[PDB]
Amino acid sequence: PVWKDADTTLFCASDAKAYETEVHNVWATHACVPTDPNPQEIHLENVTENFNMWKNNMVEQMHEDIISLWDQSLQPCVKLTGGSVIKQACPKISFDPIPIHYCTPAGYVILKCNDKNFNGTGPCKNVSSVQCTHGIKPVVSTQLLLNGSLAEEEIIIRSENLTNNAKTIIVHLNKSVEINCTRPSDIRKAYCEINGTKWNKVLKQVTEKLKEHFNNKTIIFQPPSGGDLEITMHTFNCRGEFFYCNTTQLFNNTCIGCNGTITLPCKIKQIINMWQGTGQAMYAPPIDGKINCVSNITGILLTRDGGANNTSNETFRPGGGDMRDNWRSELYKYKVVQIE
Ligand SMILES: CCOC(=O)N1CCC[C@H](C(=O)Nc2ccc(Cl)c(F)c2)C1
Ligand SMILES: *[C@@H]1O[C@H](CO)[C@@H](O)[C@H](O)[C@H]1NC(C)=O
Ligand SMILES: *[C@@H]1O[C@H](CO)[C@@H](O)[C@H](O)[C@H]1NC(C)=O
Ligand SMILES: *[C@@H]1O[C@H](CO)[C@@H](O)[C@H](O)[C@H]1NC(C)=O
Ligand SMILES: *[C@@H]1O[C@H](CO)[C@@H](O)[C@H](O)[C@H]1NC(C)=O
Ligand SMILES: *[C@@H]1O[C@H](CO)[C@@H](O)[C@H](O)[C@H]1NC(C)=O
Ligand SMILES: *[C@@H]1O[C@H](CO)[C@@H](O)[C@H](O)[C@H]1NC(C)=O
Ligand SMILES: *[C@@H]1O[C@H](CO)[C@@H](O)[C@H](O)[C@H]1NC(C)=O
Ligand SMILES: *[C@@H]1O[C@H](CO)[C@@H](O)[C@H](O)[C@H]1NC(C)=O
Ligand SMILES: *[C@@H]1O[C@H](CO)[C@@H](O)[C@H](O)[C@H]1NC(C)=O
Ligand SMILES: *[C@@H]1O[C@H](CO)[C@@H](O)[C@H](O)[C@H]1NC(C)=O
Repeated sequence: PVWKDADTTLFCASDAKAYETEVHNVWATHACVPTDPNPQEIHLENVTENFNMWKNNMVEQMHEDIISLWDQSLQPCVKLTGGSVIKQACPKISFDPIPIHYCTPAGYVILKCNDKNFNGTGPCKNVSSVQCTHGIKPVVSTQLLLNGSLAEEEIIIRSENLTNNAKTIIVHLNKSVEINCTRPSDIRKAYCEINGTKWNKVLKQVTEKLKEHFNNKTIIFQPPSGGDLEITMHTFNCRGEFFYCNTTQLFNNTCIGCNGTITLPCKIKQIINMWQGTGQAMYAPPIDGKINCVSNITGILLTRDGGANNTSNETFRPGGGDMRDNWRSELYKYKVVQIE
């Protein structure tokens, strides 16, 4: 084969069930085709191919899809956008993300980087071709990347430019850490439980990896410094409910009698600032009974403080808010090429 770099409109594929009322299933039933029943991955002999996860139009395309999914599926009692108000009915929905495959039309193919320690930019030596990506769950969150894929070998630091502190850092974990979030049967009070032993061990490895990238400086974690609640809290959607969880206990440099269960305090919020950047939305109060989601932490979103150039330290704070980084954390090993 012979190819050239190119962008083109993708289509999606999924295992969505036509009988489900769950909203990702409904969306994917009418906006995606069924998954490839016979996927074939073709290794490319003696092929080195350069990738750049930070300039990858697949990310913008998935982002457009997820905006469309949420716009079609979430039913606010009151939308507030641009100096407008839209009232409507806001019934409780069934919400649980399903994997979505992204696929090339005729004349194009997806190249896949299989170097286990590939950081997202530069040459890839073990390159395969695929017709569709693997199935990516479109999980919206801040601070912690949830229910994703794990790095196969070492923890990976991904950034467009580590030297530029305005550029988000994506940490790719090699070992998931469960986060178990419950609103038990104050109806908005909730909590998340994490195994502190595993978390602290993983976070210690993360600090050592950051030390490799920052000329051995001391790595310090601190809580976010201002912003909207969606960014200063780990925010995510559990069964249709918007959870906001305080992570100060996770970014604790002293534990880097503290090896039991970490319990993060959370609140379910009805009024949110939408990640589509469109303004505020109000939803109904939470459903009755026990509301529970067990998720895998598979990545971390970090921002490094500026102004530490002449100091002995680098300090990192949980970040997020641009969901493109969530999609990028999974699309990093893929790029579209035009077959020539
Ligand atoms: C570029 C930095 O971010 C922003 O400027 N934003 C504006 C205000 C907060 C927005 C947000 O993140 N909303 C959100 C909503 C629901 C869930 Cl479940 C969630 F995880 C995140 C993003
Ligand atoms: C290339 O990646 C494949 C995964 O597709 C894996 O078996 C191995 O790491 C590599 N194999 C070869 C022959 O390079
Ligand atoms: C990623 O790898 C390339 C070498 O291909 C290097 O130039 C770049 O600094 C690396 N970035 C990170 C964040 O490790
Ligand atoms: C959580 O991680 C394990 C591997 O660490 C994986 O087998 C399991 O399927 C993951 N769960 C989810 C919901 O992704
Ligand atoms: C995870 O990566 C670190 C290096 O960043 C390594 O020390 C550790 O052995 C890895 N763990 C697993 C389970 O691969
Ligand atoms: C990375 O960021 C630093 C500081 O913002 C800047 O001086 C440098 O030119 C950037 N490097 C690249 C390759 O963009
Ligand atoms: C999650 O936590 C709840 C209550 O904290 C508990 O009942 C449940 O067994 C936990 N599930 C897992 C998988 O740890
Ligand atoms: C907490 O993590 C430790 C260390 O990895 C592990 O032995 C144990 O399975 C976890 N705790 C429980 C109650 O499973
Ligand atoms: C960083 O510290 C490590 C500690 O193992 C050492 O091996 C290495 O020489 C140091 N590198 C720099 C650039 O300071
Ligand atoms: C998180 O909890 C700490 C105390 O545990 C508190 O000082 C901090 O203000 C909380 N974060 C936010 C965003 O309220
Ligand atoms: C992660 O996956 C599990 C298993 O499908 C699910 O129960 C959980 O709610 C998911 N978490 C989020 C935040 O979607």
